Amino acid sequence: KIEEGKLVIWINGDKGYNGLAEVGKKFEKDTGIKVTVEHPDKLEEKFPQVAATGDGPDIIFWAHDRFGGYAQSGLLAEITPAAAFQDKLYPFTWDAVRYNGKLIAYPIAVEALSLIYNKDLLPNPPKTWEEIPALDKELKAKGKSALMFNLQEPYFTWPLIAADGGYAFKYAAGKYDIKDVGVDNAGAKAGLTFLVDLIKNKHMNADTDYSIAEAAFNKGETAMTINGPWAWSNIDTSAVNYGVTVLPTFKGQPSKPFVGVLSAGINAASPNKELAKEFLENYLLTDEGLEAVNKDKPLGAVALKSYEEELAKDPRIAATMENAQKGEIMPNIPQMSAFWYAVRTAVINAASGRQTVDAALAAAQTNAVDLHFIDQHRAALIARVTNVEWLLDALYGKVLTDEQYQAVRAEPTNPSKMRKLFSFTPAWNWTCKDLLLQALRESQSYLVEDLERSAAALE
Ligand SMILES: OC[C@H]1O[C@H](O[C@H]2[C@H](O)[C@@H](O)[C@@H](O[C@H]3[C@H](O)[C@@H](O)[C@@H](O)O[C@@H]3CO)O[C@@H]2CO)[C@H](O)[C@@H](O)[C@@H]1O
Repeated sequence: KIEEGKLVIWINGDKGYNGLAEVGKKFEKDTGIKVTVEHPDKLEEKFPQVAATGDGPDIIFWAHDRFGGYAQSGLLAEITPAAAFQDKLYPFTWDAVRYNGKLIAYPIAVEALSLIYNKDLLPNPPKTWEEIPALDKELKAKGKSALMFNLQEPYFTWPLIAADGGYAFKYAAGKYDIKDVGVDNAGAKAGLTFLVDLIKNKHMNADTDYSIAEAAFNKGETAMTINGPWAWSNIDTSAVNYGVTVLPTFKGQPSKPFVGVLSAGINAASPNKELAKEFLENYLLTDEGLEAVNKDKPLGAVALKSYEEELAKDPRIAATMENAQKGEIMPNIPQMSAFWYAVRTAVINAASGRQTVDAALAAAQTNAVDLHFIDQHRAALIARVTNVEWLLDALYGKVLTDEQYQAVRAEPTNPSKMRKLFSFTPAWNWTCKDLLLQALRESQSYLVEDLERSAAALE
């Protein structure tokens, strides 16, 4: 369904998709080829479902951590840049898009979280995490708060979890050891325990998400946030005089954010592989194309040597790279998505007091290499489950409360009912998710078996 002779691109909604569209309207202005830029919700979860059916985009943009799983699933075309083009990008970015010795995507830009602070509220940002509670007590007297950031995505809390010793998968003897997971060790527990103590002492709210924290910082209600380069654009538009600096230390050790390399992969099922090769090598990864995107939403430290040189003088980019050097490059192994789902649940349940830090991380450690059926097939289940009330009755009193049950029933359509149902699942642990799978098996076995079958077809 990917029609030949055009280019469809998926990029995340927080990136500069209008800047990328400008690169595509010039590509169309030169070669006659139309390119459409799209930013669907959960594109990175849907791509494995739509690529295998000959749909989805020609080019998918995401951070490199998802790409090893796509490559293992046969969903990405091997990219064959010349040795002369490879020299235009830094070698460590090519390493991030290398899976089994082969290049599976084009590196675009290096991303790391930084501490972003309001210089009018906070001329001297805290050097340590341990200072933040006293800061917040001082700024609550003025009607403000110290810090707000997204607690719903584990990416934003990971720098604190890794500071004192948490890690994802240990790199040993040239490869990531998936039997050596570090999310429930003492250092991980110490970091998450500090986060929980911030919530307990009313220095943070467990409900804070991306838009709440962005709105709070950009309206001058909070003195700091934690975010990446893509967010700077909306702060420039605000009236906030902001700085970008090193993340606070924790127990005297740097916060260790996971470093992402924004990357562009080519659908293995695309009949436009060489039109995507030419758009990526000759129109995006130029100084002109990267500036069209970076001027929409900043990219961070771009992988193209010639343009990075120009932008490296930005103190915001210098701070991004200081944080990046204290952190670690994300693995790209297929187990990363299961790892992220496991840590999302642990962080959300610890923050809300539904689990202790110890229990939440112990559960995450056990599940870090196994991707659950309903997480893998969320979008297809929303679209294709037909008897929602039967699932609701099977979950009532085990996994669904009456307040949750009523919220789902109040939704008008089956996809919107399932959407609402799935909005509760980040807090469910493995056995709760198993209950939904067993209910689906009893009422719609053909659907489960269909999804299982197509997943195995990728191996
Ligand atoms: O929490 C569930 C979530 O886990 C996985 O998402 C992770 C991304 O794979 C990972 O790249 C990182 O995402 C951040 C991007 O790197 C960055 O460009 C920017 O957009 O912020 C993103 C975080 O919001 O971290 C997330 C985990 O937080 C998995 O791929 C998702 O499908 C899954 O929903």
